Amino acid sequence: DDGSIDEALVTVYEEIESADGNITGVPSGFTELDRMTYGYKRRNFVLIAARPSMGKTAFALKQAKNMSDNDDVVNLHSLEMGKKENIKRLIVTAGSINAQKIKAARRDFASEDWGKLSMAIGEISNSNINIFDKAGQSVNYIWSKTRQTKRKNPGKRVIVMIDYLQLLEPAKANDSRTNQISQISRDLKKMARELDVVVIALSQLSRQVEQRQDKRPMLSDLRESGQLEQDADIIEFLYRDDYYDKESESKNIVEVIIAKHRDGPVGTVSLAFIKEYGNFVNLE
Repeated sequence: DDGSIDEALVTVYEEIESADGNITGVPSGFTELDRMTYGYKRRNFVLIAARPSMGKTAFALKQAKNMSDNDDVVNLHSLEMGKKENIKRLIVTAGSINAQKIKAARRDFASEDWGKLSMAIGEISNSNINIFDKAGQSVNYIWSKTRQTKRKNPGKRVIVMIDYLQLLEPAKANDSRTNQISQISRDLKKMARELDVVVIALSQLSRQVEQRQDKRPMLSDLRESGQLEQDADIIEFLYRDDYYDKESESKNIVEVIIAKHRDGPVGTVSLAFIKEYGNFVNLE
């Protein structure tokens, strides 16, 4: 294994001729974000960070299903929620069913929504969404499962989604908190690279965001982590203006703020958020 660039040099040039304007990598399914990125690349470590109530989980699951629809394979590592809980959200979003009606009282509170439910259960059943809901998971643990998934899926690009990074078991229990998050971050990127997968980690943000006038997240908000902004190729913040100002002129808009982009443009992408369904609508 020398450092020969010859075979890489030809594949790069080949990809340039193939560059017709369509999405190369794995699509998020949000048109205008895929325009900026051209899809997630087999090596990418992407971070979705937001304060509570900005739509983070809904947004990640939306993506998960959108990628599943390209027939890519999604491994969701959900440390916060059980599979049951993830699956109900997936159903609610897919079939445009209401969460309270479904929550219980589906046996009565539901109309002719059963065609939707069976349509929705059909789609989730024939999807490439895996869920790993064990409360305690290290990157090592996730490494193991990603390979295991790779082996069981031939030519398929795997996407590793982590329901929130700061819940992961750090490698060294006695390390400082910052060092633990630093290690988790390095290892997640190494895993993305070494196994050749997209890693998508959800991340919380400092509550200090909210004792600012303008509560749009910035890169400095990733305080308690440090390493996190350095390792990620893509960092998408979510901000929902009408959580903060109740007569915002941006009612029901979630903006995806691309705060870091290694191989491309930064900027903001707005989406219409359908609260009741945990769905997102592309804007022009």
